[PDB]
Amino acid sequence: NKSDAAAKQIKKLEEDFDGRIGVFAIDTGSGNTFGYRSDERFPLCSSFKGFLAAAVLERVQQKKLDINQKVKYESRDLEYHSPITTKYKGSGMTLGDMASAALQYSDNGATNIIMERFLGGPEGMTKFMRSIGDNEFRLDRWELELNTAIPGDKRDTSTPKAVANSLNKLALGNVLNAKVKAIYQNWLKGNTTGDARIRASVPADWVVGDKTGSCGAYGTANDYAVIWPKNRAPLIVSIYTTRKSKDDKHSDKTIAEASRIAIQAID
Repeated sequence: NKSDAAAKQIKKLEEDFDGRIGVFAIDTGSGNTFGYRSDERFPLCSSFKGFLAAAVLERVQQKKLDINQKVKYESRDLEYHSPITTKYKGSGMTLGDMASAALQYSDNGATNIIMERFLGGPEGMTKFMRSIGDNEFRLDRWELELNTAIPGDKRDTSTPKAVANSLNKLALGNVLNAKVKAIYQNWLKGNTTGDARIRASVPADWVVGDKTGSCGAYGTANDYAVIWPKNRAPLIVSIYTTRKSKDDKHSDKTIAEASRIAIQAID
């Protein structure tokens, strides 16, 4: 019953707005999962930046990097949408502050700088994900070219399942030690771009950490989250969407509703 009904609901929703919805949800308390198109590919957009922040924290933990080291970029021509890096250009930022800016504000300067100097580019980022056992995730391009969201293109994509599994590994599992994992969680809980998506789908009193992404083409947008309900084990939700036409705008309310439906399916 419950799982097929949830499918019928998402199907109608994707048809309502003439596009495609991918979902994967996990209740870590029971192990119960729900998936819809969960093995199909969707553009990552900025959502990868939440994994990039984890790859940084892993380097810190392995002692290859220090969370407080100054990263200077006084001479750099910063990408579009660098709200945070542009204000510290004159003085630099710590690696930690930069990594969290990439996450919480989706800062492209933070992102490109980190990948060029610490993470070995898109192939390095992809390699990081393989190291935690994620085979689907691929980053091929840098900000902002990875945003084209061209129908049929596999570059810069993953699957809802793959993303959920990974976020679980990174946020709730054992890739990061107790201390570094807590930092990562705080970064996620501090995300500023997510209020109309998964967070909109659950009580205001529940604690949520997320990373959104919005390509700004082909109505492509997404969100992933760890949710701590009051007095319950955490949930993991992963919502990815595309639309038919280049000029379609993304739909926050669809994401929110997909999340509403998924959370119930695993209940």
